[PDB]
Amino acid sequence: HHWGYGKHNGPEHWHKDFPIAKGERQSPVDIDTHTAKYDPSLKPLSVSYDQATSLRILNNGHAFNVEFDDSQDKAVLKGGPLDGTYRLIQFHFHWGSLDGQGSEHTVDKKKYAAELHLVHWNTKYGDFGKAVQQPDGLAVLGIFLKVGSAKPGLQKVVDVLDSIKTKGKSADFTNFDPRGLLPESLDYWTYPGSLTTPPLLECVTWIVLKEPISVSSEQVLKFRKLNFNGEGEPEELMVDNWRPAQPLKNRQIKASFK
Ligand SMILES: [Co+2]
Repeated sequence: HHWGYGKHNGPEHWHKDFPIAKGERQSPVDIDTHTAKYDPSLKPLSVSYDQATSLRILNNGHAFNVEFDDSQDKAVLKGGPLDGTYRLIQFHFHWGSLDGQGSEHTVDKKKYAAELHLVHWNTKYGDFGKAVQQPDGLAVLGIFLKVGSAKPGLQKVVDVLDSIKTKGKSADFTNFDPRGLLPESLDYWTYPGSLTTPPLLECVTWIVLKEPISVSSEQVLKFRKLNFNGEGEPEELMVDNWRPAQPLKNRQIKASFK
């Protein structure tokens, strides 16, 4: 029926409706650190989020997205392995039912408690919908979350979750600064891949940061209180909304550091 993360509609079934699921450039992948090639030609990333405008937070039934105004070059990513400017459109997380799982990408097979995705689209394509049809249409910054100390900058997000508990609910979410979610270091790995939920389009240049951010147990606990279902439907907690690692196939992971 429609896709999700359960036993009957989970990632192992997606290929029946989205054949690209068994494509040549699917994500996520395991990052083997000893096989990643340091590339001295990669430039440092340039994150300009000082003019970011958040607008709303929404429970879409598979995660929660914070959306931004992308009508102008307000929050952009450039540099790194990218050509051109990429505008931030939304961020969302993937998390687990337990602290030892939740991330999509793994490092030397290590799974983190969660993974944040900042989604950006290539301005040369004019709109998001046109960007997904192109091999270099999106750039996703992935950041791992480990449980330890609370992350002050994530608290405003944690606190509004009660108001978007079920699928289809949304809340005004203005003035949130995504700079409070970045690690100290911008060292990263990069590879060509795809979106990790249907339609699984292979239009993404992934930028995965080496340094995780810490969140407290209580913060991640609130994520696990969300629901997959809509209001008045039987309760199914929103947990484990992560796709397992896919075959690397003909791809090289490059490192911006040694
Ligand atoms: Co994602």
